[PDB]
Amino acid sequence: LPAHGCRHVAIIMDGNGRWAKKQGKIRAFGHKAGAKSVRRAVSFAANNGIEALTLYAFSMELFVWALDSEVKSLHRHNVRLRIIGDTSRFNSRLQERIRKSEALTAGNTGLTLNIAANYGGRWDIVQGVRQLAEKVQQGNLQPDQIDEEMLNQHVCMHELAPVDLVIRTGGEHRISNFLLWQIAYAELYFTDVLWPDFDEQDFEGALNAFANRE
Amino acid sequence: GCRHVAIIMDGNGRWAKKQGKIRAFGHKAGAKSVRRAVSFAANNGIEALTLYAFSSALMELFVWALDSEVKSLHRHNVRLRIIGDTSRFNSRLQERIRKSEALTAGNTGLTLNIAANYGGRWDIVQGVRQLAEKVQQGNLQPDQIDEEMLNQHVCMHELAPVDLVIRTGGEHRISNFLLWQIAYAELYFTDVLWPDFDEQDFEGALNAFAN
Repeated sequence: LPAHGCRHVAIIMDGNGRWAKKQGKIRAFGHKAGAKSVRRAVSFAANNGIEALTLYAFSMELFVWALDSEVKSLHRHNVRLRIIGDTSRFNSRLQERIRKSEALTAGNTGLTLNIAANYGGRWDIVQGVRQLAEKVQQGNLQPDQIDEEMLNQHVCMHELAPVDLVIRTGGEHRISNFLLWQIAYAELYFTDVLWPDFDEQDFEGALNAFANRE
Repeated sequence: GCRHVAIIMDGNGRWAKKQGKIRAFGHKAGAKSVRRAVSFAANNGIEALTLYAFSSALMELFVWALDSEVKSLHRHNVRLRIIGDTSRFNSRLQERIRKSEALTAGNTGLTLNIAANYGGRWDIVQGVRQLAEKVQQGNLQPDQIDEEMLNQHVCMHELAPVDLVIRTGGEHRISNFLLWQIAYAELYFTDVLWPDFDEQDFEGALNAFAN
């Protein structure tokens, strides 16, 4: 419905390290500047009527640390938080804290923010495939009954609007095993801007490219 | 060191319009461009070239094309493969494809993969069905299914991984061409219309990969 026409933007955040190196600073400084850039992106997306924003840090501690304080801020901004990726092996305490963060913001009506954690597009497809395999095994599913629509219902974020636009900052032109199944029809937008420097005008530029290309 | 290039060929219609000609003229020009790209890939050591024409007469034209060009590809040591769901094409066309693939299957020069009614999601689904058959047979447990295994059941698993995807025509989308296969490929988008895409354009894409 929004003027730019897209409902779900996914971003491959790259450039944090190079940004810090340009400044003569260690990588942790760029990762912090990157976290600030994430907050700015989240506010921009919400203020621009985007339904969902999915972020992939292209490459655990910061994640672990930032969880509590960051989640409280997202909650106060009416953002619904969801973690996508393979957390099945994360220790039980972390898995519980993640669940608590999702549970807390589950009823929020603002932006739905998906954060990739140990995520891979091929893994995503495989986990869905294993779910269908189980049905087949139980005798409840004929292999010929498996079609794209069914597999689609088992890949991450199938309940949200399809990803409309994928932005990759940092200058590389590859998906790097982020979303695969989900980006079959998405506009792909590449910018040389390093993630910490990616701001509202840069995001507006990607949305405008989408609008003019759609 | 780019071993497998995939191309979404788009721009034939727009090209013909700009030249003040009918769609057919653009397609004829587009076909010459295919000939040129195939030669460039073979001449520059590219191991595999996968072509997707972005969109009963068409089918018959495919039969005709196969009948007239396969022998030459065969003499050039090119292996021809059609990727996509050809299951519902007419029986005669399915047989012509099978015979052309069979004839050139052992060739070791360039492998040329031509998409025909292909979709990246369909490709993944067909591999999933194969694994499903094995599960319903008892020869495979759902939790034995991993990336490596699914990878062995999607199109072109026997070839070098796709290293570079080029899309001509100006659009910046994959449009359900390869998905599983391009997880790590360089994506190169050019506004150049397919009929105009030449060796300089192709080299430009290879340079993007090289960088």
